[PDB]
Amino acid sequence: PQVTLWQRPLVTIKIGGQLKEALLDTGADNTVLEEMSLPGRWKPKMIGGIGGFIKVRQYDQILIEICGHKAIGTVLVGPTPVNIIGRNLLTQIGMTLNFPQVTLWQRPLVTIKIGGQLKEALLDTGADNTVLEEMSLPGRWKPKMIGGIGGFIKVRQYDQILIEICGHKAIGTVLVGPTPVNIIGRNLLTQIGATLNF
Ligand SMILES: Cc1c(O)cccc1C(=O)N[C@@H](CSc1ccccc1)[C@H](O)CN1C[C@H]2CCCC[C@H]2C[C@H]1C(=O)NC(C)(C)C
Repeated sequence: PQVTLWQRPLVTIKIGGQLKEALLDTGADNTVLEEMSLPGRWKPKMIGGIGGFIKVRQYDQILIEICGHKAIGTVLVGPTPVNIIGRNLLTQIGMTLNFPQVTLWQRPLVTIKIGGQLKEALLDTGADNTVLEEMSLPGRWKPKMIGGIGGFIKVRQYDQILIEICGHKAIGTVLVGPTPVNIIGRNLLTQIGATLNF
């Protein structure tokens, strides 16, 4: 299965005897599931996203069958609004990002050029939008608000912005705000021909 990114990359997963839909998320280090019944021991953990932090129950060595491929690893359970499969499990199912091929044992970071400036950014199949840390951009913007796993942040929305992502040019909407990492989301990933393969 090669997966393009014009829509959210959702898969069916089977975990703890239950069927769920989950988001293949190259932008997430961890795997976080909405509140669900999981058996066994767990440890309290705290995880941050765009917007702040949530408390989660951490379960180790959990079997999960992702789109018909089995993996065992750590699953976090908490107040996430989308089930997300993060890199700790994506690597186990041989997931790659293609546009160069990119494995997922490390964060898929790329160099971008935008508004004359060079930045590092995360290729994030779990993000609908592109969000960049505070930076000087030219032109008008529109007040906007985006939600992450931790809640919401205020961003400035800039439309039809030119970005060169790993030497491929795209034009699209970029959001600017208090994100801790520069995020290249699906609105731009599609333009550089990014696919998810496993
Ligand atoms: C879930 C997770 C981890 O377990 C570990 C590290 C980060 C994250 C995490 O939340 N990553 C996010 C990118 S934002 C980010 C923030 C800090 C570091 C790296 C990425 C996801 O990849 C995308 N993330 C997946 C998903 C998270 C729960 C809320 C609904 C979406 C929201 C979406 C998102 O945030 N979209 C933006 C437009 C705001 C970028």
